[PDB]
Amino acid sequence: MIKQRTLKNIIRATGVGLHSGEKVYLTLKPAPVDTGIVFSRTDLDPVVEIPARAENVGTMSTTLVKGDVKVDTVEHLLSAMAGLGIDNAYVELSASEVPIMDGSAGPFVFLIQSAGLQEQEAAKKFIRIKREVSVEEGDKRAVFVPFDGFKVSFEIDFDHPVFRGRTQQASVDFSSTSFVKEVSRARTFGFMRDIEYLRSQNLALGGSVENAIVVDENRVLNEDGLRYEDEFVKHKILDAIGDLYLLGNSLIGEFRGFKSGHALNNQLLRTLIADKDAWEVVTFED
Ligand SMILES: NCC(=O)Nc1cccc(OC(F)(F)F)c1
Ligand SMILES: [Zn+2]
Repeated sequence: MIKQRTLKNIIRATGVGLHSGEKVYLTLKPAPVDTGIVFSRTDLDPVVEIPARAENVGTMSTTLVKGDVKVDTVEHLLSAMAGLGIDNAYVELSASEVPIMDGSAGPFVFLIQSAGLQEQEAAKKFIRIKREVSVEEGDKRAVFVPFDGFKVSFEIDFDHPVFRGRTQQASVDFSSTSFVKEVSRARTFGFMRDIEYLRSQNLALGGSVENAIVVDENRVLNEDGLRYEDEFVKHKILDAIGDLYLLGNSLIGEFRGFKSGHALNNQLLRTLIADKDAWEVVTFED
């Protein structure tokens, strides 16, 4: 059977919160079969657990919420879990946000590969898209289509000159393309306009050229930090893989994003969940 996977060892990392700009302690731990990914606040008393599920989502990022308790910036760590096939894990945090690390899934990939993968004696569950499901918000669209595999496409025509008056497009089919090699290390674009406004309000205190490609009114300030061609759209694909993992299982299907973001992604998850004839849970015997 294709088996569930968890981590082989506990790993401890530290970084800084995107919003607080202060130290956060990150601990990844093995977890039992059918746990999913579960976030816990070990700075709180008693410790508060929030499963990484679509119905626990409460802007420019994905936030999990249970009452007055939150975990911000879950999408890059969930992308790494999805891209390495981790079904089951505990994520312990000393604060209300995942550390930003270098702004990609890369550091989480490295931590998981370093901890090692442990096979579990239970069949891995997949969510198979059986029919098309789409959501729209003005000119924005997000779509699930049936596909024998896992494929993530993204397109945006954005009217800032960094983009040269051209639509940015990328497609990744994970049967041919490596998540680790071709997606995991993509950083997002941070517009000075937006960052300066947040910092004036004592927000986004952790953001910098260390964790984003910083762009002014016209252009990229440090091209030396660029890792990929079409890096902005590769980051949107990284983001979407993380958001899709809130379904709780690996997807058998195709995602198509048209100027979509965290908000329209989560609306697509909720529309899929409601349309119960559009998906099924399947296992494989190799
Ligand atoms: N998925 C959304 C995302 O990756 N956002 C993000 C990443 C790094 C830095 C940052 O903040 C800032 F630097 F841009 F301000 C915001
Ligand atoms: Zn992101």
